[PDB]
Amino acid sequence: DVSFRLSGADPRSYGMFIKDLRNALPFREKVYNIPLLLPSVSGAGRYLLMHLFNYDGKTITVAVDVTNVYIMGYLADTTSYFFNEPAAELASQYVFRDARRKITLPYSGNYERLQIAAGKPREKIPIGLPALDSAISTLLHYDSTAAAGALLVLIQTTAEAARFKYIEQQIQERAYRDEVPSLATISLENSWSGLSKQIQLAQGNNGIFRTPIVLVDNKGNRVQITNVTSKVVTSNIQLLLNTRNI
Repeated sequence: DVSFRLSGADPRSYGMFIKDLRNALPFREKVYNIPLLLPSVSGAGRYLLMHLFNYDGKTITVAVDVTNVYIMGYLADTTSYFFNEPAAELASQYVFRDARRKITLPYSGNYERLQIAAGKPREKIPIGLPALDSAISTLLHYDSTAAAGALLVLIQTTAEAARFKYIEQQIQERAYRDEVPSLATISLENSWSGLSKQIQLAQGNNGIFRTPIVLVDNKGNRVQITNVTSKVVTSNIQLLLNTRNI
């Protein structure tokens, strides 16, 4: 399991937790030296448990699917909460089996659904380590509208930072003050499947992408990634979604 404590957290301990999260995810191959996540894992082994403590030391346990880093559900005291989607319902067979009650959240866990329930697009939600502290405190007290907002923060500060070194650095800069995500951060989040697929397809095509991936850069707009020598591939993306799941 991996754990992160917000009391005394600074950019370095957060960097250590994100390194541990990447290292807990299984892979057999590296494509262009990036870990390629497995196509499927059987049973309970498919789920990684993250223990997160807020500044006051209260905790939630989050279950992550190791083949795609998607958050399935979480445990707060004796209640488990799972997204309303089939994969999270399969995950409930393996994790948090000692929960006294199981609540299914009224939404699935993708960004479109969560932003509708929360009432705000995530360009307008501040993220950082203070925001993660607040997100953990909110999840301890069931409220489905408030939980959608907290889960948008939680997903971006754990799963998205594990997938892209740029987003981990964005959160390290927001260690003591939250700030809404840059447009670059939103584009990267949205492009992980696409980028993962084109890096895999570039093997056997001399490192050239079959279809270019367009991102928006940090200080402006539209840019096209066409091959694996790009900095997004060499220095940024840390994990690849297996094409068998795209």
